[PDB]
Amino acid sequence: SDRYAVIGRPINHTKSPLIHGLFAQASNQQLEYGAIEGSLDDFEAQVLQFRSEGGKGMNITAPFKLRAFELADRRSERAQLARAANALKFEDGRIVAENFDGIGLLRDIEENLGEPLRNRRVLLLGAGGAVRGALLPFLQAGPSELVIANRDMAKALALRNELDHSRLRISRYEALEGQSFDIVVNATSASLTADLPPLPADVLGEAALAYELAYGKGLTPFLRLAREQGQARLADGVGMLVEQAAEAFAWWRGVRPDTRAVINQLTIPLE
Repeated sequence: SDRYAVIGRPINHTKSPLIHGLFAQASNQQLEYGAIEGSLDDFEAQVLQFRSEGGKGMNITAPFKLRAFELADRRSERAQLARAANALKFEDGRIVAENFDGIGLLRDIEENLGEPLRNRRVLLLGAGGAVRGALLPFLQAGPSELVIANRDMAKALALRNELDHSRLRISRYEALEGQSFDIVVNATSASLTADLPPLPADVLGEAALAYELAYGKGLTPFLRLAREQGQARLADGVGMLVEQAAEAFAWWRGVRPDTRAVINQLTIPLE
């Protein structure tokens, strides 16, 4: 009945309709969740068309999250910091933008994987949109330190100044020499091209958790490095993907769907 959709380019292999369909059947919600191949030229017009046809909300994927952010009338705090929106809701009577990637990631780590950040040392690799979206929720969780390691230190410095939070620190990769962390999150795209971020491998020695944002891509070079260097539990981005979807589902429907079964079925065993 009520219609939702994901929009991005390419969209052929999106898991979003699958995920929200599973949510809908488990939670007894009558809705249809479709997929739209977004045009580089008229993305915005496509979003407006869907709304015009009675659509209730959308998820936004690459490469349109920034453009979704700009098109929106009202934007949540995480969306403003990321300058990127991965969910829209059409309510009396405009277009509201949210970004749930960071909340999904945090919930997967703290609840699903049993590693609350509170009072622990957390290293995030990268300073891209995913990292920007994760910063507020991660800091809200009170880690003893949150360290962003990145190649582009101007970008990382800009972020640190914007937040001015007592627990946030930035680092060059080389500078990580001799440092230890409890939770390490690889939010670079290295794993998508089966590559490895420039870590002194010893950085993973004390880790309880190495988390790869990439989904279903085998033992990435990062997770392999983690297994070599210590006894961290290894995870990829399947839980993040499902938890962020769930946040949007609750926003639209007022139901928090069970994510356990869904995460299980989409999980592609690393080992």
